Amino acid sequence: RFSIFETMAMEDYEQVVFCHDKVSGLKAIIAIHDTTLGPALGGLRMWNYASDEEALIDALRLAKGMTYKNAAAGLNLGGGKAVIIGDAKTQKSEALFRAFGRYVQSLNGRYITAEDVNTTVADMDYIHMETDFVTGVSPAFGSSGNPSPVTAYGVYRGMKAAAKEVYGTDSLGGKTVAIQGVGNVAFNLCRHLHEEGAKLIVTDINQDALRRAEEAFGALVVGPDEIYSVDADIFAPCALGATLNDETIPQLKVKIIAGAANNQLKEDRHGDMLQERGILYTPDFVINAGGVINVADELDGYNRERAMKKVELVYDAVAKVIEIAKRDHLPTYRAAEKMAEERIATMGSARSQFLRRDKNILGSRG
Ligand SMILES: [Ca+2]
Ligand SMILES: [Ca+2]
Ligand SMILES: [Ca+2]
Ligand SMILES: [Ca+2]
Repeated sequence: RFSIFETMAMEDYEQVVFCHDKVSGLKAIIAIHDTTLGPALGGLRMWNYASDEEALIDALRLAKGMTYKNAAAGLNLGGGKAVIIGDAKTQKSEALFRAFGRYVQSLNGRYITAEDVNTTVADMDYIHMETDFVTGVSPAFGSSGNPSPVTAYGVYRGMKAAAKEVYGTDSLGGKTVAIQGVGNVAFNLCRHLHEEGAKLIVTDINQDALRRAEEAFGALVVGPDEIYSVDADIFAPCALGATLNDETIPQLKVKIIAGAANNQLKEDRHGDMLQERGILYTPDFVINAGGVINVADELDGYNRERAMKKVELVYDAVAKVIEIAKRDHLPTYRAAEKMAEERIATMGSARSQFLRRDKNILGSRG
């Protein structure tokens, strides 16, 4: 059934750009959903898609995702995402990333790219050779801009906010948090949680990762399949997405979900289930926004203190989604979508009077 244009119509996508270069064998999709708030910011992601169609669907899905992520995050950015089709192991060249960066320069700052999955500051520095519409590449972001602890602080602050609602106190003192995954971002969330005096049950597909964790925080290890059934107050999915589904959600003994993974929900039903089951689902794209807020900050000359003080406010953003769920009698995830759509609409109206020059987040556009 799937028709590029019927999807763009139904979902209201602005632009989808297909890019090819001969010598680099570049096949790239830049997807731009909504730019009401400003330039579309979204990671470049490289992957071995089975078909053109697989890649388009992923590009579109992830682009609309950034529209909500960025809008809710209070950022003056739209929803975009780019995607290269190929083997990240074998097909990265200079020409690949230069050619792509040229096609990013072609859109004259409607798309701003950054590192995502299977792409690195090294790749972005090739893009940077052709365009200034790339972020996470400056000396300031290079020196003291190491992103993991900032995403983590976002998630930490958002969890605090959720706890205030259900428990009546934002203290995570003597709370048990089930933590799926102990990657960089998770490891740093564990640190804030241990320092507040919280009990940590964890899992990971990696053994060295697990032992580093139990060594440093004294966390009880548990089997990948057990983590959902475990007896804890808060579940924190920080590994993969679609971890909240038909199979896992009935197991949950927790009162809050508050993790770092993108697209925790496998389907929207799973949002409404967590609802019926009386579990407060603190939505992905609100809580883990810290990552995008960090690169967005570079656009204005990077300052980690300012980034952290802006991410500190993920608490206030979560608390607003809760308020909106109660007030509009909606499930958390649909309240977060509303909050983002309310803001887009509001600023589309509040800035609809003529100025010879409107100020946007591109300082010196290049
Ligand atoms: Ca060419
Ligand atoms: Ca070719
Ligand atoms: Ca979404
Ligand atoms: Ca992220």
